[PDB]
Amino acid sequence: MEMEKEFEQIDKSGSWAAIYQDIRHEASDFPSRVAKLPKNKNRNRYRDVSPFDHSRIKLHQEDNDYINASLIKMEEAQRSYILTQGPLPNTVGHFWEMVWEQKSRGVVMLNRVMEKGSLKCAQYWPQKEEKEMIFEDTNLKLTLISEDIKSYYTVRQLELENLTTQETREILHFHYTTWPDFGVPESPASFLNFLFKVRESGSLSPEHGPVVVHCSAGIGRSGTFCLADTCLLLMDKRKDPSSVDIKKVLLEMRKFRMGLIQTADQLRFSYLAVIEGAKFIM
Ligand SMILES: O=C1O[C@H]2CN[C@@H]3CC[C@H]([C@H]2C3)N1Cc1ccccc1
Repeated sequence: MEMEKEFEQIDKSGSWAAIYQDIRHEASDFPSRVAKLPKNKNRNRYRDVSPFDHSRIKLHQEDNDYINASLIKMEEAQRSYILTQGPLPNTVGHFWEMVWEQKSRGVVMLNRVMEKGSLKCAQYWPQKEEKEMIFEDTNLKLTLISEDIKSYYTVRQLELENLTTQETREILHFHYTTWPDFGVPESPASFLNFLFKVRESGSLSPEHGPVVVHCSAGIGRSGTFCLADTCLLLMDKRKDPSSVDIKKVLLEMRKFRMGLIQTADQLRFSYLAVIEGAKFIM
């Protein structure tokens, strides 16, 4: 079926939970043996969210190459994404090592450091120009260059230096700051505006490594971001945009990381975002 009228048909019939449970039942199951090794316990935020072995990002280190991060490679859309958990106190150096080694231009953050009165990720970037951060375990330096605070999101320019080679690179930090502590946004308008700002920066384009996108677990809000982006790109590429099937795209993405889209409300919000976005594109 088309999307907008399939949408109204699920609303009128109140069957979002049944649709979402079908997706959970059909989703791929692949091994995640490296994630579960005892030496990696303090590298995982949640015991039930792990990268598959076949798609995990490897650190360029011989001691321990493990990070909780996955490469989502979308063949028809010609887009790739790295989805990862919010960094932990003992993985902030690994996180920036990955950004460096994978040649990423942009980092997309969809959570606040504290939500619901608890810490959802480490403070992993500097908040003042004159107070830079050094990660001694991976030999990197990170400096805040500029910050632009808007009503729904903040964009930061950062300098990442590999202290071993003295090479430097400019990284863009796109921080969506207004996702509610509970539920999903009422309108997709600010989320879509944010997606378009990430696109306009070049961070999603083939001349760079894959964008790094995270929330707390790296599957819910993060899944909504890449699902909406890929569906909108396919609607622009194909002769028949009504052929784009958001459930099929989501199942394709779940071949590369488990659990993408965590609730039926996130699934409905993803439909809403793609529907409204397709009208603005034209
Ligand atoms: O829904 C939108 O809100 C607009 C505000 N105005 C800009 C033009 C594109 C717009 C957004 C930025 N879109 C559609 C869209 C959004 C993301 C990706 C692909 C298409």
